[PDB]
Amino acid sequence: DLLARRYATIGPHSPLFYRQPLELVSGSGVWLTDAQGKVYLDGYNNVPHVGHANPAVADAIYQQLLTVNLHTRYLNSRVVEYAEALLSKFDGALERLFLTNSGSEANELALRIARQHTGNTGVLVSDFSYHGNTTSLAEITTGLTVHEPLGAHVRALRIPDVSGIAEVDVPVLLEQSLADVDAAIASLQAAGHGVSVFLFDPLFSTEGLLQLPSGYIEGVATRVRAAGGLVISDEVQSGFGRTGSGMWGYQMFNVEPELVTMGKPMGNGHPIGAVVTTAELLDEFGRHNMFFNTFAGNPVSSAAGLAVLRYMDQEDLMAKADQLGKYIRKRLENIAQRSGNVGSVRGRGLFFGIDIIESDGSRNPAPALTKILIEDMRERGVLISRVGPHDNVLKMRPPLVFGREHADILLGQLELSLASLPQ
Amino acid sequence: DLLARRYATIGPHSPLFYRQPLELVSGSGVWLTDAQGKVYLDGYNNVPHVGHANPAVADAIYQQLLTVNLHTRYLNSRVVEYAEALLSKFDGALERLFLTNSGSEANELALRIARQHTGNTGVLVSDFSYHGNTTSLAEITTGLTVHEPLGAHVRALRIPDVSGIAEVDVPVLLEQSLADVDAAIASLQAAGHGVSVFLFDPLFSTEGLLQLPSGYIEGVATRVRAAGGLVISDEVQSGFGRTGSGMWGYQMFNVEPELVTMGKPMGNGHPIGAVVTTAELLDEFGRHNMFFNTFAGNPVSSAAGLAVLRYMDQEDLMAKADQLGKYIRKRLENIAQRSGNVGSVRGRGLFFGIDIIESDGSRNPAPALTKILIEDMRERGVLISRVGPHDNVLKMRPPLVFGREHADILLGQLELSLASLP
Ligand SMILES: Cc1ncc(COP(=O)(O)O)c(/C=N/CCOP(=O)(O)O)c1O
Ligand SMILES: Cc1ncc(COP(=O)(O)O)c(/C=N/CCOP(=O)(O)O)c1O
Ligand code: NA
Ligand code: NA
Ligand code: NA
Repeated sequence: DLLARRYATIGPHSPLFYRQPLELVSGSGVWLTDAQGKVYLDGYNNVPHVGHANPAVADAIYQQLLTVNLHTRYLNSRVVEYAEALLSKFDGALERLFLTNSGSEANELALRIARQHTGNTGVLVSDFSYHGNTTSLAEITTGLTVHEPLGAHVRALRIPDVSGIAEVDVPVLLEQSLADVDAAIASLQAAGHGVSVFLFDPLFSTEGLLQLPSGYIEGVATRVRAAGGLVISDEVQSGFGRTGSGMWGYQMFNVEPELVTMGKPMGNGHPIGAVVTTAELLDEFGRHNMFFNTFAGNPVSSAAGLAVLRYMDQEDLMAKADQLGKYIRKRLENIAQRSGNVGSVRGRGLFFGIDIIESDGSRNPAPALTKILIEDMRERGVLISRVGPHDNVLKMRPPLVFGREHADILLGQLELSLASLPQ
Repeated sequence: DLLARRYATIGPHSPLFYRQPLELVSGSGVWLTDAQGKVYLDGYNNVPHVGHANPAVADAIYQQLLTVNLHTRYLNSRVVEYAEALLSKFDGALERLFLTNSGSEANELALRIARQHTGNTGVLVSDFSYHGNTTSLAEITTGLTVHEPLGAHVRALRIPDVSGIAEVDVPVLLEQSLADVDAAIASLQAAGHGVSVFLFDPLFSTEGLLQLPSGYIEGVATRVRAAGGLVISDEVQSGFGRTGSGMWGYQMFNVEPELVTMGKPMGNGHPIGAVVTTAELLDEFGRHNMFFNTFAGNPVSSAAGLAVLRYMDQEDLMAKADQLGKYIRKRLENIAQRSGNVGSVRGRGLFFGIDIIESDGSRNPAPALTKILIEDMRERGVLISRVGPHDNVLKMRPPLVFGREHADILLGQLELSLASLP
């Protein structure tokens, strides 16, 4: 009676995947086993960045739990070691760290640092995005339903997507998108909000995995900084080497953010987030606020984060993701060329997707067919999902220990699944 | 070079206790060891509710880490088991749960549920309180420095304290305090905010461990509910049996909150928080919001929380805290009677304090002497701290495994420490 018992305690609205919620009882690496003993390839979960049940992570956490686990008002070496290891993954002026317990807490603090620093309130976000679940983040949310109306201090941008657009038309797309940014900024200024931040997921995953014209992000940053604002890269989806080509998603662009936020993978499942920032921004915020987060930077959270970084580094996972990503993209392009139910190939590294469309010549988004594919792939023993404003972009985002053998299983099942659709 | 290295990464403002920061490298139960090998009694930390390095909590976390640790979009028994165990500690209409990763995330979500439900924004809080570190909580914060001005939607209340007041004057204190509440409410209504919530820590610990006249909390609840608002009991300090006499601090008062928040001890250090509420409030919020917290309710966090409740129940810690609390209170009263540097004895269960005052007959708060006593207690091998708007209320709040042998060591050193003052 597990579903009933859940509904009587945490309630029926807390989301569950699939028509029939799956009960997953164990995992190992990329493999998950449900309560009936069926085994699935995990094509979806990024939180277990270094695999389900990774024993190096388990051991590091357990050993620290046998030692001591206190807040950061007493000195302790584990937090300092972890901060050093994490900050060694950043360049330029990104050289200080605030630890938190979630991605929402990180984005909440980043927006607060920015609001205080800039003396402005205005927020630029995409028109189909999600950055967390606090009050301030609800007021800026466009990609999921919330009761709060969109804040008067918010402008939502239509982030440009070159996918399937003729290469001759990109310059007009870029020029128009940037004029839209100018208009947003001028609007926020006229209203008295000014510009505090541009906040974005570098993969634009919730948006449908957009491929941007070169110069868009750089152009936004320039305009935002001319308005006295800051740039925040939300790395919850693109971070920790997920893209292959760089540790952080913002590296796909010619931009250095003042603020970088993170959560998901960082502790393999342990509740940890962070805000990485400049010396000037951390120092200022600390002079103005007696800021403290009780659980942040505790030794056990730090042990978990350290073990994740150590494991990624020892197993060369980021470089592996880059090579495997390229292979997967070539296969997906073959799939797209031949399937009338596939539009464009999207993403990078081990965050990959395809938009699912009607085969009747309309190229219309086909959410229903997308659902069919998600459910059929589950039947075939692979967990995937979807994103995007039309609910038609398959989203594949496995643990970063997913290798070539796993990719061939997933892609072969995807092909067969596509071949089973009608018309 | 540990201090320097910390300052180069997480910076020099992140707070540290004591003139000379202590490096604590290990602990066991109520005992901590610093990098020089000096051993201290923990009289201060409530996060390790069931003791430093508790092996049942460590084992429950590890076994689940070796099993699976996914978000709640897949069914998993651990979260359901935990939710059942936690909700079994609540009566009346408190029968649903939202899990979070901290006490701030819980209070943030509680305010949000209340704002949406009530259609109001006004907040009543104490005038020297701290409920967390988000933007919305910064705007209501009175007991610590933040850059955000106190919100136009906030009214700060002087919570009444009967400590040292003649009994004959308590009813007048109560009456005036409640008129102050009426005035706050009418101001919020005139200004168009209305009343969304009254939010409080039942021990009023940050405020200096106030002893309230009976009927104040009941009276606030009545007035807030007549204005269409809700009551939130923040249990981060008073929860999980700390008070001895009840699982939750709000049980000290004749009040059933609509919202109860928690954090700190819940997972012995593991990052967990919660909002406990009614079926109607959870249902309404879920209909109106696609609310999801990625780490909340993961199997490992639920394993941790379960191990804490199981251990507390198995070792009878709440009932022990009630009996030991009575003994400590008697000892502290003997100490207060004898020392001209001690005013009132405060708190309940294993949250206890004393105000430290000048001995010159003025009874003026003495923050400098309080700091001397904290530093001297540290030299003698006991960790304590202080709270209150005058920074003069010693705060003792040990792991809930602290027993009588520990209380005698602490209280003996405190006596000797008080005897050393001018
Ligand atoms: C971009 C971005 N930024 C911030 C957050 C918030 O993190 P959280 O507080 O939930 O730890 C998410 C979450 N995303 C919740 C949905 O997770 P998924 O379906 O497995 O991708 C986020 O996607
Ligand atoms: C009443 C109350 N409500 C919420 C919070 C916030 O919890 P968090 O987000 O830091 O886990 C605190 C914390 N308080 C941080 C100070 O910790 P202490 O000195 O060891 O008592 C709180 O005191
Ligand atoms: Na760019
Ligand atoms: Na195609
Ligand atoms: Na009362």
